[PDB]
Amino acid sequence: LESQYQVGPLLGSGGFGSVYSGIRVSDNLPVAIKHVEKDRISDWGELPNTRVPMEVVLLKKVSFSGVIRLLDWFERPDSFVLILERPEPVQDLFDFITERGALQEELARSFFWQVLEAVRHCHNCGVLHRDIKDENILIDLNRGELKLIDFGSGALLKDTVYTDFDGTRVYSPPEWIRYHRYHGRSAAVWSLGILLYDMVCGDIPFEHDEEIIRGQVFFRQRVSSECQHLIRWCLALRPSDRPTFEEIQNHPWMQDVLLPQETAEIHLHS
Ligand SMILES: Cn1c(-c2ccc(N3CCNCC3)cc2)cc2c(C#N)ccnc21
Repeated sequence: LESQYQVGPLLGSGGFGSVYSGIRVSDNLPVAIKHVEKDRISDWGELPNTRVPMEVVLLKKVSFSGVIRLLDWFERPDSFVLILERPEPVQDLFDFITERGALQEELARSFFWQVLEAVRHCHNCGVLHRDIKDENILIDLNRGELKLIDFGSGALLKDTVYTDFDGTRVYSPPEWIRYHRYHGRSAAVWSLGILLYDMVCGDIPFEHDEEIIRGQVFFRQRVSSECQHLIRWCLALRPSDRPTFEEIQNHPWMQDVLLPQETAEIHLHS
């Protein structure tokens, strides 16, 4: 039903589908209208009632402003339509880093803290995101709040071992590159290590499988000794040597984070 929603500009497209700017005309709330062709769907879950894309299962399990909320969804002959909340104004973290380069550690601390608190929510809901990166993080520029997006690559969190992966290869851990095996939490800490390096250096540290396997971090920007330690810790080659969400948020570099609105007034011109 596109009598219930008003379609706007095509915000973007790619491996996740095609997302449009939209408005729910009942109350004029800004929304996002995601389209997914059924033939391009990798993983199918099913609601407790019918066969849906696994993204719908995961979204309802985690649907809080750290994770984007799934509002409604429709089934078409050959596509699925998702209705997601849309902040206003927004800029995804990838564009934000492209325009401003390496971020101040106070800003990265706030951004990195919220993502930690955001994926902590996903795991508590039984959801593993499997594609943590700056492209999949939105910045609510008025409130200073980051929202996680794109659950089209995730899975139900499980304590056993994974053997499939349809996420971003430069963010995948070395155990996946060599053995095509990983555990969700430890692989998530690795990608969080890539994400933290990306924020403080302006670009990701690895581009080829050889560097992922070697696990040697070179810093191309001035980074505090504390932030380097936490980054290298998250990027430890053996998964069991990596920190836990608790060990990360107790780290010296993660102390005295700004509140989200504080972050917007100082760093986002709010
Ligand atoms: C999936 N998605 C994107 C989005 C995806 C990709 C891009 N970009 C691709 C990389 N180049 C910059 C543009 C920008 C926004 C925005 C949203 C929103 C919102 N509000 C809600 C749900 N889902 C979204």
